[PDB]
Amino acid sequence: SRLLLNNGAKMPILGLGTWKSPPGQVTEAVKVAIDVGYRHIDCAHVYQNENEVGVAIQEKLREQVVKREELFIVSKLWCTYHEKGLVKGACQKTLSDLKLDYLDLYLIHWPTGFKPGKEFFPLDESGNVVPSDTNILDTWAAMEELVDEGLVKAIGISNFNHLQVEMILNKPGLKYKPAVNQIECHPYLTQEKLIQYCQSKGIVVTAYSPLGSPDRPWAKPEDPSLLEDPRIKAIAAKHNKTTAQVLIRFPMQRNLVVIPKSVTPERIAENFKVFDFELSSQDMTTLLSYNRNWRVCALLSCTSHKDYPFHEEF
Ligand SMILES: NC(=O)c1ccc[n+]([C@@H]2O[C@H](COP(=O)([O-])OP(=O)(O)OC[C@H]3O[C@@H](n4cnc5c(N)ncnc54)[C@H](OP(=O)(O)O)[C@@H]3O)[C@@H](O)[C@H]2O)c1
Ligand SMILES: CCCCCC(=O)O
Repeated sequence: SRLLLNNGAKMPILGLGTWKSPPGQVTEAVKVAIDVGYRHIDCAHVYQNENEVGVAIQEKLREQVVKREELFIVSKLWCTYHEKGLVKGACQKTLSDLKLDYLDLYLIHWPTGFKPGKEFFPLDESGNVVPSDTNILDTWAAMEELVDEGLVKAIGISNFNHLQVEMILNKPGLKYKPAVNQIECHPYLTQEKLIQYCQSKGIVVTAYSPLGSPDRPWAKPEDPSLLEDPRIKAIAAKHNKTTAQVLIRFPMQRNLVVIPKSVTPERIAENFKVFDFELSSQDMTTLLSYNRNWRVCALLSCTSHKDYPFHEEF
């Protein structure tokens, strides 16, 4: 039900994702999620909906449905806020929108730093992303002081390859180890190597886009669909479960935290009924063989950035 982090905290294995959840639909989505039993919400400043998520969290807290210590709220530091003096400000903005006084986990969204400004993806006269000269080590030192100031209980990373995680772990004077590395993971991108590396170092892995993210704005009609994969449909039918329930249970049995996104009440409910069954070792090994190394989030606009994470094997 919950995984132990290196800071002593317990992180709920199942969480509700909020990327692409419209401002006018997410408040109700989070309210239903909390009613259904979700105790973990994944957020980010760049999703442009934290205020509305915060409205839901505030209502359930006032209603006595849950107490703050029961919830595990996660947010992420965007690329345009990597410089030393901007990290605290970004964290505080997220805290005010969510209407909380601390986050359970704060992640560096991407290892790539962009030029500070109002645009999430700053462009030059040529049209490409403008990089910041900041590095991963300096941004990490700024995240560490957020822990020292009481703004966040744990800090982590997202979309960091193994060498980038290595840099943080080998940093002179390292005070706090990354608690979590949130990466893309599903049957078409199994990440066996990165997952084995992180887990050996005591870093919890959170699998995002577990259903293949069928609502990504860059979707194409010829792209493979996990939910419609006949091979996965067969495993689901063998268990009297839906394909989504199988795709959510899959990472859980690999000791990964999973965060499926949904704004639909019946689906939020369906995605929760994943604790009452088990996939056999055969089902697990079969699902792992479906790997194609297909990424939903490849951050293609930053392929030339000095800290682009996907050039290395893992
Ligand atoms: N750290 C990062 O860089 C990063 C990147 C990507 C995602 N994430 C996080 O991961 C979360 C989940 O990933 P994601 O949003 O990419 O997509 P996902 O969870 O893989 O898929 C979401 C899509 O699947 C649909 N869906 C949900 N449950 C379903 C069900 N039971 N049956 C059929 N369809 C279902 C949703 O539809 P409805 O909503 O219409 O129900 C939505 O269209 C994100 O919201 C975000 O919080 C993090
Ligand atoms: C700018 C849109 C960012 C959403 C994909 C992510 O979570 O990184």
